[PDB]
Amino acid sequence: LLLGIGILVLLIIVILGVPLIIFT
Repeated sequence: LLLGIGILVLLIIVILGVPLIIFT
């Protein structure tokens, strides 16, 4: 189902947050 594929996109956003700590 395409909706199932969409869930994976949210995980991509989470990896972006990790480098945020370095800026912090």
